[PDB]
Amino acid sequence: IVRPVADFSPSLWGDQFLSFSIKNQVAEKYAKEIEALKEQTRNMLLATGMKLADTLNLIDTIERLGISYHFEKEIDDILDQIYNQNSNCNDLCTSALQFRLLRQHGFNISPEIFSKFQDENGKFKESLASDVLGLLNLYEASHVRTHADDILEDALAFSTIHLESAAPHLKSPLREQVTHALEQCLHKGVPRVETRFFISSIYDKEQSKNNVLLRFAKLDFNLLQMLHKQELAQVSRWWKDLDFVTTLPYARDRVVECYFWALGVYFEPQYSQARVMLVKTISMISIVDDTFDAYGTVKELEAYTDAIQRWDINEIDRLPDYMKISYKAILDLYKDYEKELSSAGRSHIVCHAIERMKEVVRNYNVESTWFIEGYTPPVSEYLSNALATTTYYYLATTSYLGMKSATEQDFEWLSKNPKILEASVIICRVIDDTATYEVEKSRGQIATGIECCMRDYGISTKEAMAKFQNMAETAWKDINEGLLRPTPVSTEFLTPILNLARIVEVTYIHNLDGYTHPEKVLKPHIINLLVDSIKI
Repeated sequence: IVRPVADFSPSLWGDQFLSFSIKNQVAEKYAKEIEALKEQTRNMLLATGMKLADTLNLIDTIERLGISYHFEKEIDDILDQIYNQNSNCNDLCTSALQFRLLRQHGFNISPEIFSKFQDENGKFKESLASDVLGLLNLYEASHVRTHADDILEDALAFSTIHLESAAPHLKSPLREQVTHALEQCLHKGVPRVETRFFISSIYDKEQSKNNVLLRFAKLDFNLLQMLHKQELAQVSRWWKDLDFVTTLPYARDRVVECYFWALGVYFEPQYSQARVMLVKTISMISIVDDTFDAYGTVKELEAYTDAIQRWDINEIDRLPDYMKISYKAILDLYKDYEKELSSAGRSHIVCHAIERMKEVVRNYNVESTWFIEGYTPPVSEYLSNALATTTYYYLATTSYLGMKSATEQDFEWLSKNPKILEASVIICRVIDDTATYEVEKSRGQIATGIECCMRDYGISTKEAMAKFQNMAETAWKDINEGLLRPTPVSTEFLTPILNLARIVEVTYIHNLDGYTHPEKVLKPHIINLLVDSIKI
């Protein structure tokens, strides 16, 4: 057997994350000051007689500064009151911000709030075109629309064209905030990434910044970063001890990138265990993925797929030696998950992730079969297989494993492929397919999504691309509507799904697979989130 040649770039990180010793005196110092600042901030939010605009700005700032996770109850109580009083007497800036915060928190505020800013055709009054703050808030709000928000059909284009026009002559940091928003809207961005940017490049440079809030945001970011670096050191040591980098040299060595994904799914300290479980899973399926794509023969992959279905160490002897390595490691990892959840009496939910893994592997095999047969399925059949091969059902399921309050009922809801999860998977699928179409077209993969699309509908590459683009836009509307109250599960279990979609967007920004080629893509984020602390 002459396997394909190894074409993956090595880890760009070496061992710089392998060992990290937290400075306990610095951490304790930070935690102590944060305690005082957290109470001050709490009192800011509980203050009486605040104007609506000031209240919404306070909440937005605290959210963008990445410290809202300290104030879930307070922010929710305030937004609930605003939602209930339903005042409709403000400017575009405040109205657009009111609309976004409420929607993002699941309050289904009517889009009729925007009517006063439009004419009889539903077109935004082009006389708003010189209101940059209104436009910036309208722009950000345009990305939380649902299928019921056709009143906002023109909002993204209207705000984009006029913000683009105004941007070069804006003062700082507003110019930088606007230019950044045009590249990356807030609602679809990875929360820690947007927080790091907002703290350092924007709020730190605002003339009217609240100093207590800024100080709080920097200390809190840096203190959490310590925990993240601890988790990453731990996972790095775990990965190094597995030594796949030498014994499975064909596969991407990307544990840092895997960690970044887990950090994107949730950054809060209470999700420490959940992150570490998640990154190990992402790492392991990455090995599996590489095995199907760039190494294993038809026969071997058949064996591996069957072994995974049977999920039994007895099957290892049916596998080639190199496949024994990952198979044993996979089974061990899940026994470790079970053991790890034991004291909490939550070992019984691990099986949900296992079953999702089996689905990913089944469908990897189907993808391989289609490839060798030269099969080009219709889009519906293509998606019935290709959605799971994003691994996104599996990752969402995995993200719940270490979440202490995730119950069997939460997993059961997820098992039925709810709309919000389905949308996140579709977004992952269509963006990946869009990005990789030309690469894999030359690779000879006749069963790409775009190809299936062109042949199914009798359309051009450009039309197929656009149709895939529409599927992602539909899916983002489904995600937004899937966040609306009443939620089918606690919001806590929706945000990881939302965050998986956000990671896709960020990872394939500028149309390149960021995880396989982190250099341009993930590397800056990794440096910003896990290497450099925010300078105080």
